[PDB]
Amino acid sequence: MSYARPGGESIKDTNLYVTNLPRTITDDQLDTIFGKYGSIVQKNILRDKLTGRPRGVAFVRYNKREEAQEAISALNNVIPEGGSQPLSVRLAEEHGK
Repeated sequence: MSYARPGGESIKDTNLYVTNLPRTITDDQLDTIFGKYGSIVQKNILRDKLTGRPRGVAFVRYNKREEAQEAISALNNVIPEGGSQPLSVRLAEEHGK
């Protein structure tokens, strides 16, 4: 059915769309939660209350396909067990760092 998504390759373009992510943290904060796999070439947040385009979801960075895999586990739920709403990690089908 589906065996992992992102693959592997020097910093190219493999960011992942994190779904379900309230603004309880800061964009620069998601960096501290990572600081272990890659150097996250980005980190943003997208809301859908005045455009109707997205669906309450942020966008984590993971250029190197391999690094994106990290976000899969490492970023999956980028909050210490205690709510904070986790993010659904997965390489989106758009490619754009």
